[PDB]
Amino acid sequence: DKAAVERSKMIDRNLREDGEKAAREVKLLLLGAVESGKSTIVKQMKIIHEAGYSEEECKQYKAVVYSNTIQSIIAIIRAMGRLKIDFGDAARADDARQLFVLAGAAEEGFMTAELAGVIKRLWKDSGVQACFNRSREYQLNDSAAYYLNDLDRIAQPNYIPTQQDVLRTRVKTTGIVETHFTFKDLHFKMFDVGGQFEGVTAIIFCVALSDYDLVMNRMHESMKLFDSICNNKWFTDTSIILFLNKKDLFEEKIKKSPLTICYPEYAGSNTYEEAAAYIQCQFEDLNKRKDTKEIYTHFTCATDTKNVQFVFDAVTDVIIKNNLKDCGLF
Ligand SMILES: Nc1nc2c(ncn2[C@@H]2O[C@H](COP(=O)(O)OP(=O)(O)O)[C@@H](O)[C@H]2O)c(=O)[nH]1
Repeated sequence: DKAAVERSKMIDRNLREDGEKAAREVKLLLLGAVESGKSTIVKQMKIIHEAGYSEEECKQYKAVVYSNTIQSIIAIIRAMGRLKIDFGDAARADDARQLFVLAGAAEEGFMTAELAGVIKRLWKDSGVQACFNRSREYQLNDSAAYYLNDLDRIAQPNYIPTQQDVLRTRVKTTGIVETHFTFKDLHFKMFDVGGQFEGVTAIIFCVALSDYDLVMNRMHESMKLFDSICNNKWFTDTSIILFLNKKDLFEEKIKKSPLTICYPEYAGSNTYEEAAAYIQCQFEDLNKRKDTKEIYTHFTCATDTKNVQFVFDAVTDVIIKNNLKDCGLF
């Protein structure tokens, strides 16, 4: 392989007594709007380049999974009111109340066969499904459907959250979060600064593809942010990687939502292929120094480990082929 040969022409470890034991380092900054997938990418590095999440670890996320599910159903139910949606069967109107009774009596996330029932019956309702399917009209968790459909398993008294349950969680992050992991004998120091560094090695910029029909426009606020980044002088010598994330939700959304909601001038077919290609182009086009700087775009499903591993392996080769010389030995 070419990246292997590239690595091989370095002579800097020879300048260190025990240089063959030295640590080559890669400072990687993770950027993107809130909920673009940054924290999930961080968890996937744990999962892929470390042990991941142990049973004991996953167990710590149970109330978060419960918290997420609860918030998800309450958001849909509360939406029905503002959107004026009727329950498919008006018996549900009594469970809706029960949801607020059970939720309104706890400080923390929980699950009971009782609550499980109320939520199952509500989720199964046509009117609720009608509200759910109109989610671009209100604030709703991305994993809402994921959890809601697996209620039975999640509800089980002796339920243990899977790694995926852990990756699907929405957790309030505050501050920079730094993760260290080794991949290909490269010691990465990964920094997630939150959607809210003059010489970083590479930058992975996350974009939630599914935010397109969310109705300044969401997609455009991310475009505005990516413009600032890839064009910033500090990042001139930094590998700019673009993760057009949530391709799974976008694949299912573009089916019934037109890209024109986001890009009014879009005239291509409303297909996953053309619509996604358009978005990439829209972003890579913000690059001023095209002659000089290249943007590395990858369509990702951050909650899909295989995809993230595949994509990260690719991302990593680009760093070796393009930035190793700027990478220090410690
Ligand atoms: N379906 C799907 N959900 C995703 C994807 N990436 C992240 N998520 C979910 O989006 C939510 C917010 O992502 P998170 O990593 O917390 O975003 P951050 O605010 O950028 O850190 C969580 O529920 C994640 O599990 C993706 O590609 N597909």
